[PDB]
Amino acid sequence: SLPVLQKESVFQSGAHAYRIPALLYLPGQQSLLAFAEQRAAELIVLRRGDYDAPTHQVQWQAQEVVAQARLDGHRSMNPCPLYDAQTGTLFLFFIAIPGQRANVTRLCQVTSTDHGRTWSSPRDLTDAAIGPAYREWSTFAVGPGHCLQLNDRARSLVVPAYAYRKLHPIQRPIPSAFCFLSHDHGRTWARGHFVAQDTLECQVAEVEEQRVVTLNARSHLRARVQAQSTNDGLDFQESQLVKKLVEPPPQGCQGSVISFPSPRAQWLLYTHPTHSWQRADLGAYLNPRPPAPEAWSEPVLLAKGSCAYSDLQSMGTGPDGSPLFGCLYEANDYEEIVFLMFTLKQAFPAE
Ligand SMILES: CC(=O)N[C@H]1[C@H](OC[C@H](O)CO)OC(C(=O)O)=C[C@@H]1O
Repeated sequence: SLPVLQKESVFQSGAHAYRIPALLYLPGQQSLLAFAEQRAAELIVLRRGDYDAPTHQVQWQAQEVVAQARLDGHRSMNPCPLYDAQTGTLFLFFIAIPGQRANVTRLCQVTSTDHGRTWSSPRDLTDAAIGPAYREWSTFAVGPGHCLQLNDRARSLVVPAYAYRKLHPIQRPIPSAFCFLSHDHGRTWARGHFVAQDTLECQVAEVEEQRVVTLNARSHLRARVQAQSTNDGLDFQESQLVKKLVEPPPQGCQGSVISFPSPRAQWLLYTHPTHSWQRADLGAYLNPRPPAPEAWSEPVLLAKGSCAYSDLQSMGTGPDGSPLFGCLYEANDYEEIVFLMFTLKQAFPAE
């Protein structure tokens, strides 16, 4: 497999089990925040990591529970972090469900002004963000994984998500991805329009001039579903299967996507299991002509063996001068969450 700068297990089964990773890079801090669900999802835990380039290593600090990220009598899950470059405020969106076909799922948000050391009490955004549609869903979720902040005038916040809709009384709820939008730095929220039928966990990234929001979602088909928004996430008109991006047997697996400075304005990177018959062999895919579906490359092998959920983060310029990437993924039959750090040069030397 591909040689990288670092490969370290940052979460592993012990008194508890860990799943559903989310990674967040803090530019001016040369630091990363690794989030995960702590299952008996009971709570959300976090680990802070400081990146030292000279040693090509991130040093991770002790694991700590995000105390405020919970609603009394509910389980917290799907950590979705975001760093506001405008205010220097950290956001952590998550889902809260009763300790135990009516919708009882809640959308929550906690914030930190000291880079994740301490958090505010949670804000239940459910009613104001979803409105009437709430009763038309069996449940919903955000992410999991890092969110997006657009470089539009308002520096809008974009939270990838999906909802199980009760479209027909005799049919089971059908999932459709969409984005929650805020144009006032998280004070108020709006529900964006749904992308095609049968789309689940997704992530968004912004490319390029025309501003385009690309959405990459998990589907129940043999390939990923990709959608494009030309109006900052409100509408995802274009939508199609991406045959080159395979989805494993059961009902696919969650994957991650980010944008990053092109060596030549931006390219896309995507990670997801590459075996067509199982969740194994984490692969990295490059799209040098985003968001063109046929431009997705062949996958490069990042990790052999059992691999599931993942999350990416652009970490700036790497030691070899090329784009540096951080990746957090579930491995070994969910026995752990591994942190992988590598550059574009290491993974796609021909590009
Ligand atoms: C909120 C929640 O339970 N998330 C689940 C997610 O659910 C997908 C879909 O909703 C199923 O119908 O899938 C998986 C999974 O390993 O496949 C792990 C997450 O923890």
